[PDB]
Amino acid sequence: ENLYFQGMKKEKVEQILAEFQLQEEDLKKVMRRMQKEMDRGLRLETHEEASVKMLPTYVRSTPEGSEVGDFLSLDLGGTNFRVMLVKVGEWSVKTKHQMYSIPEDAMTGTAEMLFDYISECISDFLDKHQMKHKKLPLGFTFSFPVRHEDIDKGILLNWTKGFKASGAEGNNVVGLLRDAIKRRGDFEMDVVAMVNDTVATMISCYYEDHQCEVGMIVGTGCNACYMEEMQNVELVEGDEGRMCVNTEWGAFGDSGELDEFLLEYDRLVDESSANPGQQLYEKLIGGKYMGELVRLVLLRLVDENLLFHGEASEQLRTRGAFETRFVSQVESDTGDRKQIYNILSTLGLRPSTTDCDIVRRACESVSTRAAHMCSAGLAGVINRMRESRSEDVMRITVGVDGSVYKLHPSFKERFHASVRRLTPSCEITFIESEEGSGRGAALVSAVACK
Ligand SMILES: Cc1ccc(NC(=O)[C@H](CC2CCCC2)n2ccc(C(F)(F)F)cc2=O)nc1
Ligand SMILES: OC[C@H]1O[C@H](O)[C@H](O)[C@@H](O)[C@@H]1O
Ligand code: NA
Repeated sequence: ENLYFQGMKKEKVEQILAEFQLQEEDLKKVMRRMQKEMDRGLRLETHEEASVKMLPTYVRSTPEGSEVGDFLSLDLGGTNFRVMLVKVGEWSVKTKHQMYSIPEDAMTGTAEMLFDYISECISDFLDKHQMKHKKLPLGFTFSFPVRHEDIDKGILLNWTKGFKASGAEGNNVVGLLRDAIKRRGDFEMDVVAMVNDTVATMISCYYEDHQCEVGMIVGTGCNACYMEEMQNVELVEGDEGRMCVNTEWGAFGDSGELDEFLLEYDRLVDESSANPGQQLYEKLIGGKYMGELVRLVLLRLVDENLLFHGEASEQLRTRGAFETRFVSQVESDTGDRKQIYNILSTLGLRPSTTDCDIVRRACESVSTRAAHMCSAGLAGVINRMRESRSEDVMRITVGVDGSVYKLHPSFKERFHASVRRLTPSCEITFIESEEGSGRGAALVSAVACK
């Protein structure tokens, strides 16, 4: 209750939190470095060495012919596994849907276990809606880096976001799925398309706004896709029209590009992750890591005797116990500290009013940096598109999905303002996808099956 000492503690906390600050000049440097890696990823000469893969998706502008009817859309990679029945006409409407929690033994076991579980979920969905005998074209949203040979054929480059199933990396993902369906043998599907989640988001948003040519995810992980000129897509023969490119920007920094900005907290999260040294840019933004970064900031403040009387509870010293959703909930607190108190009390802590305020500042520090780093990536893509299109003023729509962008109380606002400062002569409209994956994957499958 000594207000002079409370102020001195908050001042020391501010000196430590200041490390998270990124000036406009730092963001421009990250943006330019991102653009240099994007150029590298698209070229035949430097693609293999590029950290940002810029993977061709085989999704094109003006696809021509499209089929109508019932489509099954799958989604693996986000939160849980989703199966959706989509009706495509003229339009595209989600008619039926089911989500399945993936057992930990299937995300880190064998690819056979994972794909067997996926096939079991498909069998369950078809029974709940009496359609197992019906052979529908299937579209698969698969949220991982894939080197495509075509819309329905592509190899998994590597798992990300903690996935580790053996026997998948280097294999045709559509083949892994088709093989698992065949081993079960209680239904038949024509797997016609595979798309990244950024791609499915862009397409579902494009359906509502034809100026949408960028898709971005800020959920468990962070990535973006955009419509590139075919002349710039050196990995695909042809120079007419546009093709969607999956940047896989989460791997920016994997070649040392973010070294000067990485803090001790980033090094610890990276070292304890399933993929050390990989997805470094994603680890600064994604919901799989955000809460954990705050947890490590709190432990440093506990160690400096600036928080919780210099004592950390068993829960606070537990990996993953400071959930990303707590970061959003802390920053939603009205000022009375009730929401912050609840989270901290549940974590086995006995927080003071000052402890609550410090935890809020730690959350703001990590989430603001996530918003700012993300903004440099999106600004790099948009600025590159304006330049490639020889546009004086580019008016574009960005379709977005993911829990961090959608649910965090201020990330969106901080992110938009920073993107806008970095994108002179661009008019950017941001739209949130409404059941993004399913509709997007079905529209792609409708074209793919002729
Ligand atoms: C194998 C293959 C190859 C190309 C494609 N391309 C499409 O489906 C494009 C993608 C869009 C074009 C620019 C942004 C993304 N698309 C998607 C939906 C709609 C609509 F909403 F009208 F139904 C119109 C449309 O043209 N799909 C499959
Ligand atoms: O789910 C968001 C993103 O997560 C990881 O970055 C994946 O590598 C990427 O494919 C996906 O788009
Ligand atoms: Na090309």
